[PDB]
Amino acid sequence: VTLCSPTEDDWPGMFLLAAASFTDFIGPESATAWRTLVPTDGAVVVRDSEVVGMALYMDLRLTVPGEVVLPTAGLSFVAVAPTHRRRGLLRAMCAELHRRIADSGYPVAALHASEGGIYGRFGYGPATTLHELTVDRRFARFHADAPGSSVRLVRPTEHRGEFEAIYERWRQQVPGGLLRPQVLWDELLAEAKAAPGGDRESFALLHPDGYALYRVDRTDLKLARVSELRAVTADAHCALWRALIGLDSMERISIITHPQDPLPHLLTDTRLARTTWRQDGLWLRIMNVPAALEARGYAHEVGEFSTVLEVSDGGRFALKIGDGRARCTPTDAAAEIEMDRDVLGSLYLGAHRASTLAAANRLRTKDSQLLRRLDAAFASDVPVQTAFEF
Amino acid sequence: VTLCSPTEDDWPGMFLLAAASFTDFIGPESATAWRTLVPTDGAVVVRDSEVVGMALYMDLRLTVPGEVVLPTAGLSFVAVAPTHRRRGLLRAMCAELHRRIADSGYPVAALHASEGGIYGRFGYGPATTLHELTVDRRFARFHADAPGSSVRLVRPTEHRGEFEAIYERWRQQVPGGLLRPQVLWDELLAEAKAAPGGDRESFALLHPDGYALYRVDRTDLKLARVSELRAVTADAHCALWRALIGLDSMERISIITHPQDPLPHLLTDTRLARTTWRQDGLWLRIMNVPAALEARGYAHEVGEFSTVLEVSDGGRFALKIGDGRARCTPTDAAAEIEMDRDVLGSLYLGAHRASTLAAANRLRTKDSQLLRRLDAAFASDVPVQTAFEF
Amino acid sequence: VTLCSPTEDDWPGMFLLAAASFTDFIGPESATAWRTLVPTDGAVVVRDSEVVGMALYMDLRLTVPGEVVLPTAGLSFVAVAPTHRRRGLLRAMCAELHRRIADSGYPVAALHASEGGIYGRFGYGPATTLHELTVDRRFARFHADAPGSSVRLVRPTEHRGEFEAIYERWRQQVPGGLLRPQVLWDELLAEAKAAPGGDRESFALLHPDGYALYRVDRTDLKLARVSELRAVTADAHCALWRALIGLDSMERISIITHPQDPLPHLLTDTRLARTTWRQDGLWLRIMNVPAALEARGYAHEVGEFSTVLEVSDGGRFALKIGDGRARCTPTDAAAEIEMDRDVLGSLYLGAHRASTLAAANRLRTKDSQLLRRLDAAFASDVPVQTAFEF
Amino acid sequence: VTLCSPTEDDWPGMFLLAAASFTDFIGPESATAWRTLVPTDGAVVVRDSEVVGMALYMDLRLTVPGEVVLPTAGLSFVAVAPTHRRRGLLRAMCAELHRRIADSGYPVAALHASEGGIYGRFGYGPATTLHELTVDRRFARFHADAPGSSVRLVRPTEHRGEFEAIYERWRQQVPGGLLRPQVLWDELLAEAKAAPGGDRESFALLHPDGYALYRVDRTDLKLARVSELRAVTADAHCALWRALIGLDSMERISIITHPQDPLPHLLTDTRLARTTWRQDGLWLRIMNVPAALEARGYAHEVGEFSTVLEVSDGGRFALKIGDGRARCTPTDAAAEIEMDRDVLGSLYLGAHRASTLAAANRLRTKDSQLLRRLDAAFASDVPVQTAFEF
Amino acid sequence: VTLCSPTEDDWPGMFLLAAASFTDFIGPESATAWRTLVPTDGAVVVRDSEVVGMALYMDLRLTVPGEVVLPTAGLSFVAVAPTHRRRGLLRAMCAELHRRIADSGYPVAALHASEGGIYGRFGYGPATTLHELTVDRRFARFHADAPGSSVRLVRPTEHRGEFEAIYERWRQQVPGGLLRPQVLWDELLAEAKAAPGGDRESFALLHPDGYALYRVDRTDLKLARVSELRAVTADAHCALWRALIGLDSMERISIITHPQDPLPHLLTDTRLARTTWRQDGLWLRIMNVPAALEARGYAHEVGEFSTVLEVSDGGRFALKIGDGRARCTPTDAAAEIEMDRDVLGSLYLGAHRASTLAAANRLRTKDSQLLRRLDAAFASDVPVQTAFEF
Ligand SMILES: Fc1cccc(N/N=C/c2ccc(Cl)cc2)c1
Ligand SMILES: Fc1cccc(N/N=C/c2ccc(Cl)cc2)c1
Ligand SMILES: Fc1cccc(N/N=C/c2ccc(Cl)cc2)c1
Ligand SMILES: Fc1cccc(N/N=C/c2ccc(Cl)cc2)c1
Ligand SMILES: Fc1cccc(N/N=C/c2ccc(Cl)cc2)c1
Repeated sequence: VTLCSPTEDDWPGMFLLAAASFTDFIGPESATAWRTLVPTDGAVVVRDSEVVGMALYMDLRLTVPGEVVLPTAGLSFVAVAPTHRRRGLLRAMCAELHRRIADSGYPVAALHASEGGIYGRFGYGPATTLHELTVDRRFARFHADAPGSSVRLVRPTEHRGEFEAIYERWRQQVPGGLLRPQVLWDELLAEAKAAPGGDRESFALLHPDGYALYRVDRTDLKLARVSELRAVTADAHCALWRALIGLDSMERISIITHPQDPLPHLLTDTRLARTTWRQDGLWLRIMNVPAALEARGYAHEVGEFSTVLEVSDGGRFALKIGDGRARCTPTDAAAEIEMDRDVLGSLYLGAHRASTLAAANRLRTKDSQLLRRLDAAFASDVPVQTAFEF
Repeated sequence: VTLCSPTEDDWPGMFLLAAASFTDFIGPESATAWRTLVPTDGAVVVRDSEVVGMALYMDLRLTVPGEVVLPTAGLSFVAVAPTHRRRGLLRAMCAELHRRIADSGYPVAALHASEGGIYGRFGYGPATTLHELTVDRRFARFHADAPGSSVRLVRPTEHRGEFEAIYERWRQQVPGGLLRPQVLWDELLAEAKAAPGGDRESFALLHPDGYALYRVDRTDLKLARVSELRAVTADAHCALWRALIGLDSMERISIITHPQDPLPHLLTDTRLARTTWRQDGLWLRIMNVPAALEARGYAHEVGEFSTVLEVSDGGRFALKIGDGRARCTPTDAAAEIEMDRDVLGSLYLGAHRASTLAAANRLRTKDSQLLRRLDAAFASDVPVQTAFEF
Repeated sequence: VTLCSPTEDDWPGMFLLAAASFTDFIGPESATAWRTLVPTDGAVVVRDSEVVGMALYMDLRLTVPGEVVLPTAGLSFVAVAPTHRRRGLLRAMCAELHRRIADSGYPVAALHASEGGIYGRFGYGPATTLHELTVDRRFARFHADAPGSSVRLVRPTEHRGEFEAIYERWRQQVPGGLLRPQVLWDELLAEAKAAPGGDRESFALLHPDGYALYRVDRTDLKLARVSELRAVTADAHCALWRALIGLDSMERISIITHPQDPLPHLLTDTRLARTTWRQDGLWLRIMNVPAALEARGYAHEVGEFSTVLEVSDGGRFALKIGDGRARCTPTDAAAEIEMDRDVLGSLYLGAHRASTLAAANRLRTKDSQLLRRLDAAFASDVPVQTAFEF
Repeated sequence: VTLCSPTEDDWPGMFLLAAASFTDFIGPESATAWRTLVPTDGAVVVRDSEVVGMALYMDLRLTVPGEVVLPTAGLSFVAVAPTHRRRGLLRAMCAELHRRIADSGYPVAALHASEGGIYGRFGYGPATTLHELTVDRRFARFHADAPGSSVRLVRPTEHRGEFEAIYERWRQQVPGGLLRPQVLWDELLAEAKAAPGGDRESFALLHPDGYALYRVDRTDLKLARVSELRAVTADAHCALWRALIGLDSMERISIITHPQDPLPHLLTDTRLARTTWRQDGLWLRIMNVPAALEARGYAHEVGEFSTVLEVSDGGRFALKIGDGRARCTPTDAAAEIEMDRDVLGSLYLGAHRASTLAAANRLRTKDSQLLRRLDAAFASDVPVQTAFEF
Repeated sequence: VTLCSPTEDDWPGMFLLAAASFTDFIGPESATAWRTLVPTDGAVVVRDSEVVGMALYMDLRLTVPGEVVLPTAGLSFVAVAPTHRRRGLLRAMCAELHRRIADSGYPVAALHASEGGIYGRFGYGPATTLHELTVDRRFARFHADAPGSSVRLVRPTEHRGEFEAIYERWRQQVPGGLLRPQVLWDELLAEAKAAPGGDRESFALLHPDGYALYRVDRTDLKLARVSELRAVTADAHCALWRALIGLDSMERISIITHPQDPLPHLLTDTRLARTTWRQDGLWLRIMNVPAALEARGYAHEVGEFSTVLEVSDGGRFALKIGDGRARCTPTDAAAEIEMDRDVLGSLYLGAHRASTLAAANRLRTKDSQLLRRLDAAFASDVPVQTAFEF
């Protein structure tokens, strides 16, 4: 077995392994669109002859707290043949790509995890939380205090520009926001079309400062699934939910959102917005600890403090945080905080509290005051969301 | 119809309405135990003759942030006869009890809500969050970093003192903690016994600094239900979960816990701790805004700030927060923050962020800096939990 | 094998066959109560030694159209041992009991059928229709036109006399009404008590002119099952349904009622009263055609007409109907209407239209005018209901 | 918002609202076929610009008791945008169409209801009853008395003329019968073809005097669904059911039929024809009370009687019924019967008994004899059925 | 009704009856491929005009114990119109085909049974056993002793020759093996392609001495269905299962195999290979008892013995078995063993033990030693499998 950058002659074998490995395989045509986001030397294959291993990264732009956009290496299309399990092919491919990603100058790498138990050992920590809400809309009444017709029912393919403009503003402002390039808008509006023996037609609700794409479930005809809701203002978010609660032929609206979604609070009965499902969203590997920690903004509310952070096999740093900025410098001084790289990725967008990871002993300190200060500093003012799966 | 304090001759009619209104009716004997927690003039009945309305409060002790214990009026046994719906009996009973609770000097009232849509209009806001985790324990492996035999499998009825001592420490420290009096320990250890055609026998796992009570589900014989886990140290919490993952005849362990429960982080696969259910726990009505706001501790990390808070039909106050303390004084100055009483109850233990209620417009301010400061000040260092249903 | 009246020494063997044959076996004690309704020579057993066959009838009083009460032989406790199937024991027992019932002077016999395919060949026709309604009471609003507190939530065991008085009036007026004797009231109010690992406690709703007994389902705790609703006036029927829709802790009320139950029409949305189940109720065998046909009242609206009815192996009769009365005399004149005895039982209480049985060719005539006249004459002004299972 | 007759430029916006409002949207092509049944000025739209409201009626021919065919306005394609709920758009569209329908000279309007709670307030009463029977055909044996090869298994597209001739006879004779025009036969035989990832191929059973179209369920491969069975004679109805019980690879045959369907009576076990579902079918609004009441035949069996009927905000009439005919004349005399327009629609085809609506107080009289006379007069000799959904 | 060989003008009517009779109808095109396996005079139709009955046989080659290949008449496409049940059409068609099959010189006929109760009376006995195993592959670990990359994940359409070569070796050696002709390979690799709204794409696992075709289930996306696994060596069978347990995105692998499949024994936990389903596979009718009994090999382990076998209405034979060969000669001597033809078919491939059929009295002897000798002689060294459905 040998690991190397694939040739144009290797892609047919990679599409075969993809088809066999991913039930949601977008297909060779759709796969060729995403491929435009893979840089030269962004892919590795293992050959036995035939492709038994593959992995690649895409050039992404990720918004982190303080509205800072980081170049981000998005790992995807990671697959080992069922014939070559337990031969260390994933370890070899991840090591080679991480070397390339580091050398290329990416401060962070990211992925969506097929299973929860794989990526921790390679330094990835779950950094966003997906939260399905199901609304029994038959009972939903808006609170007297709820804002709000500004919303239009439209065909998605006829309003691409308005969606792109809204999404662009949304992402420049929401931790977890990813730049969505033209090819991914092409793929999005193609999935909006009804499929024979497949998904039903998608509709859009369009506000000047928000949109929702939804479709009726293929099997449950009383369930509407919101595939995407992007609102830049509270007014837009409320107006869009008023329109969705107005789908009078539906019993239930389901959406995959984030834990801080205000929808429950718009209703007289908060319990009507049931949390039916929760899962890790985006995973982060901090490739360069000082660059990552210096790049993001921190809470202005916490006062200036200094400490020494050790990342296991990742460096030891003098960390000074004040005025919502951090300085992270090399030091041999005694560490006051110790954690694995994955734990740092989990703190980085503010989705997990340092005191919660401390309680599990994923994060060790002898100063409870230092823990409270970390919790407060790494908190995100704007709640962290999940842009789109890759 | 007339509203008045019940006589000993009214309780038989109240037990009848209870039996008809609550499927989980503890029964007259168990009801007589809880009754020892109802003060003189703690109960109202509506008579037509027969009892068609009832409501009472219990004398409770609730822990709020900064380990402060407030006398708390716990509303319970609230029932209107199915024959007397839509006649304003709940409004009349709640008004009479609130008058008594206020006059008696309780700064806060609390309840568990049979439905999510009733209690908001009477000034109650959901203040804690219940979070069911289900662990597929067949796959659960502890992380290298997880602490840890210190734990003993014991019969609950033979270790009441150790449970009472652990629970007492736990509650003096956890926002949401309630003093559990002797009669409620009597009722707890009676529900620990197996019932003919009912619940199976309960076992306990006992650590010096923690316990878990669990029982196999009556129908699903591969499901263990943890009725209660109280751990005062992280070591205890980990040691108890090691023992529960050691129930090798079970497929699944389920527990009703809080959103900050560190269990997911103790495992190599965080996803094995699935969130199967989420709901409002304790509801709070702030009876006296200045007394409540001055009583709790605030985050030391936020710097001193001053604002003017208006509660709708509940006063306007000069609110100064610094050194983790608040001063709340009467003022006629322009309000910078406005909200209904229920919203204040929802912020009070730190389970809901002011910026999330602001996004739903349940909380109005024109200062984004003031919002960030409120979020940070009302945050609880120790995560808010739910002691026990009443 | 021999067929004979059982001895007191045969009843232990009959209780064994009962226990093995009927999963709902009331038990020997409850069986001894019903036994007080079996006349001397009301029972047959088949012995091989051991009881392998049994059948009995009870002395009942059945209300038929025109508020006429007929002495009725109620067949019950009919069982053949699983060891003696396909040996003609049911045919032999039914023949012997029918001989006794005829000789004793009963104009009609009745039963509830364990299966739909057995009793037709012995001359029994399904004569009432059970109709389960399930109400999603969360959506139920009463119509502006609906009548209507007159209703009290009460303990069943404390209001036996009021229930007995209401039921007695109800039955003297409703085709299908049965006299309920004291022993069956004893058994009814014993099933009202909660059972360990069994049914939950029963409540009653009591109006001067109606009652409902209901209990929450043992498994579905959001379902209330109405075991019995007897209303003598429309006001009572509406008032009782207002109270049942007021069970605010329930999602669904289910009742076994009749097809003409006005409940759907009391609601703004008739569709909320879903028909979840339909089945044959009481079966009738007309033992004496002339006595049965002369005993019941007929519709005053149909004008006087005469015809010749032949029952297959049951006689031929000159049938004259006018002024809501019939004269049925022996004749050898050509038959204008022909049908089997079971078909007559199915027409007798007015639950099945002659034109519907004609369409299936269970009833043969060459006169369409005669068919319309039969339909109209045998119609019941008061809708036919089902009193209680025996 | 403005209400007006749509332009050819408004139909694209109407198809969008249709697609979003009706999951069963036939599609623009199929929608263009039905459109040939909409008269000039048969449609209204509400514009904000974009279509947010629409409603139309089709020119139909409805058979009522006495084989009388009424011109009927069939409301369909009624939709309000989810963005414009609770703005009175349905009330405004229904008022405008009713004005047009009345002025145009239609004595009655009709619809199929998406929900049971909408159309009562606009004067529509449910007038037919859908009744699903499911037969476990493995146990089904025909009764000795059942009639009856006359039936051929055929391809539907090769026998359109025979189906059209049978349906035409059926409808000229069955209350609820609708003329089915050529475009609806085009649409019917297009739904008979198998769809990729959709419905399976349809077969027909053809008798000289009846047909059945059936198809195996897409998911349950042991269930046959009869989409349509039209039989003009009892022989045809029996012969077709013999053939359907002969589908030996099926466990269950399901059909949507009417409550008087004789199928149960053709079997030795009536219980094998289970009622699995019941719902309102066609709804009627009597546009002109005297014209409607004079147009239908009445039962010859009831003797001549006279009364005064008041319809709430719909007139008061001297109503004389005799010789199966009615005369309905204006009067200011005291009303003996009072009811809302919807109630009249529910009585009109004979599916609901006046005494049942009286019991719910939807229909008020102080004469019980008058009630019995109404019940008997409005009864339909031929049972009321449901032709096809529009 | 008349029975005769179909004309080219009868096949359209046969495709109609096929479509109506078989939900799995391959379709006219696929049906035309299989048709190439039907000899001249291999088909009968019954005409009323229209086809109401059909049946045909295909020329097959069946492997029986001792690696002997018998010409085999494979009955298929057997259908009676639902309009012509209970008229003896199946009896008439089976009698005509059996006459032709016998005259043509086939020693055995075979079929797959749509139901278990039809074919016994026509002399067919179930001769193979289908056994579904479902593996929870998340827990599956191979035993230290298990053999074993030799296996390649490949596209089925690119490796037809290798599959054909492996299948050919497999079938020349496995009792139940059928020659698979080119047209059936054409049909197999066409079902390997993904279908719109139908089955997902098929993958293959290819070893020098084995293959598996599998596809993910259309509904359960965590279930892989192995459509076919053919392994000529134990190494191949183990290597293929190692690869299938390596489908890490699946929870469950299901396969239809035989009762002696060694898979359970390859795992440390035999219980992980759950038997979820069992059914009769191939049915045999011995057309010529002496030819069939002399053709197969017998166990060398049993010593030479002689007996007299009577088949009910099928002959009496002197049966001598020794050196794994049988001589079967006509005799009028007293029968020592008696059985129906179907029972012989059930013994013939060694799937059913003579002592088990004796215990049910399907096989009568007064010699227990003779029974043990039959059991041992008819046993198959190589376990009997099921090639493919026809
Ligand atoms: F050839 C390439 C290059 C990059 C990514 C891919 N795969 N596409 C990724 C992806 C992941 C999840 C979804 Cl929902 C949809 C798409 C293929
Ligand atoms: F008479 C009284 C006085 C106070 C409370 C009560 N009811 N008990 C409350 C309660 C609530 C929930 C549970 Cl799980 C268990 C118990 C009855
Ligand atoms: F010994 C006897 C004499 C008469 C009837 C019986 N059985 N009781 C009948 C019965 C039938 C149905 C129900 Cl729900 C409840 C009870 C036993
Ligand atoms: F443009 C128009 C004009 C008239 C009716 C329609 N919609 N078609 C009605 C309809 C209703 C139910 C079914 Cl199953 C099938 C079809 C569209
Ligand atoms: F015209 C003919 C001639 C012979 C057989 C057939 N039918 N094909 C048989 C068959 C049986 C089962 C399956 Cl899975 C697949 C196919 C049609």
